Amino acid sequence: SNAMAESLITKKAIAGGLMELCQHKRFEKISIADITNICGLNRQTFYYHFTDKYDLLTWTYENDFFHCLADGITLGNWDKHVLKMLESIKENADFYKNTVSADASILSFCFSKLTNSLFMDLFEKIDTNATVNEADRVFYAEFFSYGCSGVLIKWITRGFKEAPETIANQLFRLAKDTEFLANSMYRE
Amino acid sequence: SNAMAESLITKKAIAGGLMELCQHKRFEKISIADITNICGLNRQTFYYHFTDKYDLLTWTYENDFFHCLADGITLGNWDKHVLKMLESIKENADFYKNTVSADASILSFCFSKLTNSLFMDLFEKIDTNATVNEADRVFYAEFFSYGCSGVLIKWITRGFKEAPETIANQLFRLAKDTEFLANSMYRE
Repeated sequence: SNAMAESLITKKAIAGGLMELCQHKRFEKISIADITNICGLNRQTFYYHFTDKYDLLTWTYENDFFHCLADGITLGNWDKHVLKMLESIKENADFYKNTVSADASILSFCFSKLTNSLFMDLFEKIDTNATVNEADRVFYAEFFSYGCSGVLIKWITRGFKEAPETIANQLFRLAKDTEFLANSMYRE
Repeated sequence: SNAMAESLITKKAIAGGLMELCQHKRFEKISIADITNICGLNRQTFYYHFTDKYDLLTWTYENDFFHCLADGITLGNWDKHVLKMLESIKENADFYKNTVSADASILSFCFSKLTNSLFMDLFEKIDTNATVNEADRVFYAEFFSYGCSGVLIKWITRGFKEAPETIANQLFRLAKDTEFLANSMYRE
């Protein structure tokens, strides 16, 4: 049969292959054949799971430990989950620095979606009074999401210079500052 | 001789060729041969001016009417120059929507550099008292730059739905809000 070849296990092995190749080879130069070769699979197996290497990369980001951790973020585990999330990206420094340098828009889009939702969910915990209309919640959630991605991409692009805890505090600062803006529109 | 082939005129004609092709063909599918063909030039002429099509695209953004307008932005012409800048991008909707959809990180990087500098220059006009240290000026200039790019890329990606004047007001809002944050760090 084709049970194992069509399994989630194989699909995860393919993402793992990509991450391994990115340690020796620029993402732009990576081909499907390279991926199936290092994974010990055939081409038909690859195209069962993914349409192309950008679909695979998108899936890899979405199913990475950073993203799994981020979905379950509450206010109670925020400090711990964000820090853990950044450390996980750094543990895979080569893969991230490679793929982001090739096309940062893919990770940026993914991380912005997540931080946007995070902030909209946050409004619902702290604004039961609906003092902030939907237009302004959306505006500031997006602003927050742009900042989070800007900080993340920059950190990765420049080679993970700052400590993860330092980046974690910057992301919090953006959260603290955005909430403050969202509740200070009629300041004048 | 090769005077005209090596001129700024030819270089501008090449960027113009790219923008024309982007109206009929996805940027990913555009090759050098397509560019030299529509420009009526040869390959050796292209590589005199550019290393590749991404170098050309980067140059095209940098030398576009939006960027020329933006360099000369003061506070006195801000309202007028920003609006004009956005209208110019919309006048070239097909080219921008095409290339940004292919790789938004190129335009994002370009526009973030510009808005960052704009904001740092702004600090020098309004903070002679140096109440804001360099670390915090940089932090908020970057935050501002991330927002400006996020707004621009989104507007382009979604097909230029909002009026240019509406986007112009959002960018101003980000400027007004960032300055306010930069002067409200010890709020508690």
